Amino acid sequence: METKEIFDAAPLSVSQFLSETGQGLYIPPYQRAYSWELPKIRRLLSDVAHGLDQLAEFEDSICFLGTVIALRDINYTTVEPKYRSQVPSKVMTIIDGQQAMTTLLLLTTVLHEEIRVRAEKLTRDDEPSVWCYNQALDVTGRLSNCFEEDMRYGEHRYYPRLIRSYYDVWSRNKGEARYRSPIGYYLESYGAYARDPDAVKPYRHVPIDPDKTDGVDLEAYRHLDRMRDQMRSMLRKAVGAGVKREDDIQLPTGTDIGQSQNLQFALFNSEFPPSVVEQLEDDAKMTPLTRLIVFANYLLHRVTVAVVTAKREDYGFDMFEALNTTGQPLTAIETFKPRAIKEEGLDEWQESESKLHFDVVEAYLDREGSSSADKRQTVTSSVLLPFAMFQDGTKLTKRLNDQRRYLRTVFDKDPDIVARRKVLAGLAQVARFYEGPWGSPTKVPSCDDATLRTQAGIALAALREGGHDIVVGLLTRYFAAHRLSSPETVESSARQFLLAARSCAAFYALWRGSFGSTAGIDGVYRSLMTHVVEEGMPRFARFERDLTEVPPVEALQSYLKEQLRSEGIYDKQQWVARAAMTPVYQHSKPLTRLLLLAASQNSTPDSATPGLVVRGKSGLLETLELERWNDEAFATIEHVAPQAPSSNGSWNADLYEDPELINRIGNLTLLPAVENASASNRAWHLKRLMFRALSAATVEEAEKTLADAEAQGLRLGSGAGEIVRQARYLPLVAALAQREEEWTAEFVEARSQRLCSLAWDALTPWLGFEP
Amino acid sequence: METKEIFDAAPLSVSQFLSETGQGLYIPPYQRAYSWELPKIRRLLSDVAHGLDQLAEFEDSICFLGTVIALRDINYTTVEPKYRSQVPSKVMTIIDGQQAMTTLLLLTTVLHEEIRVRAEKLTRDDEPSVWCYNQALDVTGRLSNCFEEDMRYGEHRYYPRLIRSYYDVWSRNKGEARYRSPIGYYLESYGAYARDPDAVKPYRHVPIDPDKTDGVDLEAYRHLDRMRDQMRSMLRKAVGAGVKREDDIQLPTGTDIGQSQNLQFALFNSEFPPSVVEQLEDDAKMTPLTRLIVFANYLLHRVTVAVVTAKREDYGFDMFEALNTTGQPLTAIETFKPRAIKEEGLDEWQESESKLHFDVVEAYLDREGSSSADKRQTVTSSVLLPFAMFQDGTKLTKRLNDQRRYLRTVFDKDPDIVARRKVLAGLAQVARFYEGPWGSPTKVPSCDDATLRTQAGIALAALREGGHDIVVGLLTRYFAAHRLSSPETVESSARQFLLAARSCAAFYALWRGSFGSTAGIDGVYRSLMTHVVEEGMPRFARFERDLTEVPPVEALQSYLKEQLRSEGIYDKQQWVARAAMTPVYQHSKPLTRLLLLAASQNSTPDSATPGLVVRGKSGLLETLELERWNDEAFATIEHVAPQAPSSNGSWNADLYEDPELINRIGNLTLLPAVENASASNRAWHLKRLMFRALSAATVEEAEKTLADAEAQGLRLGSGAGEIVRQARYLPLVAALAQREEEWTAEFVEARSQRLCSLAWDALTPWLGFEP
Amino acid sequence: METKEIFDAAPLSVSQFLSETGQGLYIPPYQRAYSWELPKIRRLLSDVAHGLDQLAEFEDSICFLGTVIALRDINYTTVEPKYRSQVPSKVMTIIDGQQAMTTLLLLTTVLHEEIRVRAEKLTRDDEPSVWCYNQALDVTGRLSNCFEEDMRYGEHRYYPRLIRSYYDVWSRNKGEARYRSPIGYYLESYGAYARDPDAVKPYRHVPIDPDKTDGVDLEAY
Repeated sequence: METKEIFDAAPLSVSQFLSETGQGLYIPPYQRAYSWELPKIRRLLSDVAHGLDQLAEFEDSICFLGTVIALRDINYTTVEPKYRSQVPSKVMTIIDGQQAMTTLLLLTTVLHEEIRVRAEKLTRDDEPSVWCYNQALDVTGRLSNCFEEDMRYGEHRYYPRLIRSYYDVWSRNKGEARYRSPIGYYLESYGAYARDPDAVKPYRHVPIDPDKTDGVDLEAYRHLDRMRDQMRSMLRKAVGAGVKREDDIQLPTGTDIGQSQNLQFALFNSEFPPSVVEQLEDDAKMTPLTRLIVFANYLLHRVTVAVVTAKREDYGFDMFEALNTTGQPLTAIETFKPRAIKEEGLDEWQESESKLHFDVVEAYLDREGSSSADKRQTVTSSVLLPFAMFQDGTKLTKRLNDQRRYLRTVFDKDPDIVARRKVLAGLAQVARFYEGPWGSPTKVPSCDDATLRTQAGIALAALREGGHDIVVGLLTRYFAAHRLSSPETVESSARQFLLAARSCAAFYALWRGSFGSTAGIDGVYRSLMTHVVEEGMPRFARFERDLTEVPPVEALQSYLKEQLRSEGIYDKQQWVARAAMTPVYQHSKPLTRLLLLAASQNSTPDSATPGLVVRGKSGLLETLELERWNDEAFATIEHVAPQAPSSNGSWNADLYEDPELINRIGNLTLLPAVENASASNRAWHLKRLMFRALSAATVEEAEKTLADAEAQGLRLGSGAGEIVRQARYLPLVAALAQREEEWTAEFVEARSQRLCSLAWDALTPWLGFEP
Repeated sequence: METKEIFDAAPLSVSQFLSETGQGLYIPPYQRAYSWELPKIRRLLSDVAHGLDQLAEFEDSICFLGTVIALRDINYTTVEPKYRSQVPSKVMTIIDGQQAMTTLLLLTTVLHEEIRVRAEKLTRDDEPSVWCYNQALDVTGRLSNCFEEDMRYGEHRYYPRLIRSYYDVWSRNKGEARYRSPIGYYLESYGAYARDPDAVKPYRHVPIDPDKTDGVDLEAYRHLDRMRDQMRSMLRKAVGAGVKREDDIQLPTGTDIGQSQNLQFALFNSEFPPSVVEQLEDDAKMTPLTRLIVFANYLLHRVTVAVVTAKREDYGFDMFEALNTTGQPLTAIETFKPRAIKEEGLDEWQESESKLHFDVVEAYLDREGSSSADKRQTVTSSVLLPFAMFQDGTKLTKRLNDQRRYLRTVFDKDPDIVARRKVLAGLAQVARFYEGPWGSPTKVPSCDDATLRTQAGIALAALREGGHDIVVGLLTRYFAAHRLSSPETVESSARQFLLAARSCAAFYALWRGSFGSTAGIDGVYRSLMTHVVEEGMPRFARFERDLTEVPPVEALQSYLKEQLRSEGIYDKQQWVARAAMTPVYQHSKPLTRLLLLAASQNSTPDSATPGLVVRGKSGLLETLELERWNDEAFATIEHVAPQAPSSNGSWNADLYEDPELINRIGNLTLLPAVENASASNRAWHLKRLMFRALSAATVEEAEKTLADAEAQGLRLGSGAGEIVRQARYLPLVAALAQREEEWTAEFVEARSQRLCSLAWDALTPWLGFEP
Repeated sequence: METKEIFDAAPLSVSQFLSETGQGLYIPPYQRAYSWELPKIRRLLSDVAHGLDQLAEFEDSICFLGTVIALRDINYTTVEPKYRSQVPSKVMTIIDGQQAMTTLLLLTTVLHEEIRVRAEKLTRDDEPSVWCYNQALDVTGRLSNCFEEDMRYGEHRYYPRLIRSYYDVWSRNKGEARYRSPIGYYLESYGAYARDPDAVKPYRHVPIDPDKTDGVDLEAY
């Protein structure tokens, strides 16, 4: 008695864990039911998908999957409704991980379904096609004995794994056998479906309680069933179409597989026959299935869980406790500091560039982290992905090992010094960038061009609010060059940077203006940072090379435009066509602010059409100024027609057959003061008056219309907010007080058309338009 | 590649982990410095001490200590400034647990220190004495080769364990060996002290940097040095004096050890010689040693750490991550539901007494827990310690295994059912007490005596604020009988209960009033729930028995009084002597509220001495009503003489010779409206005026004195808060406005004396005083 | 119960085998006496010498020594006249191999003797010579904790390894400790010589029965 067993750990692939010939995984009777909301599931699939994708590169990288701590219940004292007659020969009552475990088994069930049915759609006379048929069969069987295990006799001849006590008893005889838990039921019913002779139809599922089983919540069954089916969908959508939405689950492609030898050996113990690397090179009708098979094999043999087996139940609990108190793993920066202490040069570094740089990074991390520990890591990620754009041009992930690995890779490229401490200077400049124009954008840099300063200042403050960190690469890349240049070429830098800022705002506004989403833009900027620019002169995002240098000022503009062609559309007609019909308030409200501010650039109320607006005053009151983003003069996105009219205060239902109408530009303006809090809103008459208040060019009409609207009750809430003697010029709201008629739907169409045309006119000079 | 090592875990006693003959534990160069603040150290020691204490009971209970994950650095690739000639033959660069480890080594250092020098004070001529010296010798050496290790030649012939990289190189040669980290330095110098012949003094310690080593913080050495010396002091204060403060670290006593066969077998592989159990039974100069020796021997052989070993470093980090994802260990109530599902009677329970009870308990936990997870266990403790008082009479600890154990122990005594499901009715009733009079005390029970209701209501609302949960047993015990009674004996029950509440408030009011602390009270109430009361009629806290029955109504009072004797003092004279001189505001502020509301019970401003108060109005305005605790009429504790007077606003330093003066009754009253928030305070004149304001019995003295004090400025902060036409009677503030003279210390003593006498008068009838 | 331990095998070097911080190797009482006539000893030594010679060439070649099968006597049911007060904490009654083990301990004893005494003839002032003294020192001790083990108090403070039942009781106390078997007595006496200060004379050996011990044959001795 000292280590007298107590406990017992080993690593196992999901295949060797799940498919052990005489085993049952048993959910003991104090566990909650299945929880994991889909986000955890997606992190799950995407971790294994990343492990596999990184297996092509690193031939030994093994991906982990957590721990399961379980009781090797030897005298079956924990299987609480049991038929000892024939309980399985090794039951493992699962103390923790039982959730991950449930998820896994289901994942196998979906993988089995797909690989089977896609494998039957296979033309078995192609030589490669038959290979892919054979290989599918293989994985099919190997997923088969992964979730069920063939006891040899009886009805209910097959046992699941995972079971829950109380609902579900393992047995193979004809009475007496239940599988009524969510996971128990699911595994039974899938398993029986798989054994349908004459099957090959995809899996339906007939959820339970034909008239019974309220020993669980009925809500639990709903959840588990839904989880399984949504992984089924996730995976299905991961090899199929081309919509390729940002998350999804990226597993390597037909060409990827086809050309990675190491992936081939480590998952099929052999090199592919050449006819298959050919058929794969261009997906060719069998590659979705083959991608599903590669992913399935990786899941079997290369995702490994840590299995901790105690012999007594109480030791198991004490173990659970002892492993819940296990320290605070460190950011990839911390675990990487050594590897540059150990290049400067020996250990004698304290007045040595890298220290300074690192001190910078470290300052930022302690400043903006500190508060907790995963806040510290969320900050380290914020300074690490933009850098991965910057000093290399690759999309870094939010998983620890990746930040560790990429940082190793990049630091150990230019194996010298002066080069390596430039690599560190990158990170430093990035943290300082986040301190300058992103803390309070008003610093930007210096330079004259006093319109440029507050114009790129609006660009930044709008890029910050509402995501678009994909840009923080580029801009830091440029923000670097303003501090790295022969004291003469400060002013050149200051301009390039400022223009870049402005151009990235515009392309932001356009790209999300027309489409509904950050659709490609991240990947488009990624291509921008990799693509060859002007023969061999440079590369877009400082890539080795030399920090000060590269690219120019403007190759951004032309490339971004060249892409605004393609699947972008950039003719004001085509563009305003797309953008007039996209709910901008539904997306980012800061996008809609930028767009409204760009559509009211030195603008004036239109007379020919009452309620539109037109330009032409060169410098009336130019709004694309950072002092006017924050300008809480006019700083509220007010819908003309409200989103909520639950009993219809009146209004025109023209506007609501299509619920995206209420959310286009033509339905919004920038209203000072009140939103929906102090004094605001009503139905389109009180709204007309409210706009009519804020538009008068004399107080011998401001006081007058303040009183005009107090009859119906303009002083709503008390006695009107900051509403007595308001000056202030608001061109959109003017020609909105000038429209009587009514709030027709056609009018929002023409209005959003008008505003988009104006904003496009106002901004497209920011990419310097001629394409 | 499937289990290709990846990792490799085992359990080891701290002795087998630390003192393996060729091993060196290495703190790699990215670990933080030594963190562990003293709360965590105290948890560590009490964890092991609890382990020992529970080994006496259960001869097999093995105690854990967490995990250490380390890289078995095989080619010394992580020993970052090294001399391979003689790096140790196995290094274990610790990826996680290194802080746990640092503490562990320090602990061995102190246990070795104490056992060394105390064993020298042994008269070795005495048989038991020599057994003890020998036993000391054994553990001494076995701790020694625990922290350092004998390489066999050269200066620096001895190697530490734990080392930190960069600072510290293991070697044995004469230049070249450094141990300059905090721990490196500590283990070196401590061991050097241990190897001093002609020593046997206790260890002084000379912290580092005779003029150097400023690659670290200088605070690092400070924290660690201090932490060691305080584990030293902790243990010293665990076997030495008799102060026995609430925390300390409880390890078993000479007799405890002396009589537990299992403790001796399991730590000394043999039964003690009887001459030793004899000398031990009554400490006798040698028992502190043997308690320290037994503590160290349990630490050595029965604390077991989980050791996880990777061969690659990145496998180590990925493992660490995979173990930071380790579930949410469950409340002892969850893990106990099964074992009462399986006595009711079989699995057919859904309409079967116990279900009811659990539903109660579960509901309460789900209601007020919920929000988080450690809130859920905190709430499960709040219902389990008082339950442990009710159905048994024991102090449960807040630790998981103890709750599990006690729940199993208690539930399985009377092995029947109706005995057991009564045991469960216990828990349910504790939850319901938490739902009746503790959620809002205004429920109380039914009954007439409508004065009992608000009197016991202030009792409860006063016991709740300011801790004093030790009572929750008793009262629940009673609250059950009010809900379980032959429909006639409801009003009897209802009365017992209400009076019970009052009594506990009174005893509470008294006990912390006279003492400075809840010194005995916990033990006193535990004594009551165990003490035999009236032969074999019942037992004070339902102990098996039968829920409705027991105890009486009033044995509470008699026992509480009988103990108010002993080390209590209860003669009005003696009690006011103690209580006049205990700064009650320093202790629990609800204690001062209870005392002032009892001291102003229909109280009247005293004329004979300007500023005291005297009683006698039987029903003037009686304050001991739950309606008057919340009564934010008079609900602000105002010090007459302020706690803040850093430069003396003027005031009298007579009161500040003793910092406990400012916080006695005689400097406090109950003030309405403002504390120090709206309009408040100043120097003793303005304070006089403020008291004179609220005491006006006419409006033509209310307004007149409102303006009087605005001359000096009563409207402080803006213009006097809720201060215009205030009726409201506060007898204390009048005779505080009736003292001119000055605010002397002699007067504060007299005033606190008077108030204390009065409150004692008001309350001691709540225990039905005659003793 | 299918592999429920039954058995348990591993390789260990003679160092990590012999010098386990808390182990005692016990010759159970049905084993014959020490037999190995000198040719078997000579093979033992030439095997270890050959393995070492073949280590220069093949940097990985590891040399074996046969097998020991032993019972991890956990409740000390086989240590036949025992003082449980202080039996070693882990005994291993050798079921097979006890003769190879007898030889091995004897081998360490003579290697310790030679390296010790030749290292004292070292002029400790010569760089290599001091390199070589230290190195002797290292090995010397690392062979000591190989054959005996320092329980930490009493007379008969040191425990052998290997012991035979009936003859020989591990204890560290002053009555009550016997070592009278051939090997028990040898390792005891050798250990004593080793720990002699002021020695560094080669080992004589003053064999048993100052008047006693015909509980074995005297020929075995």
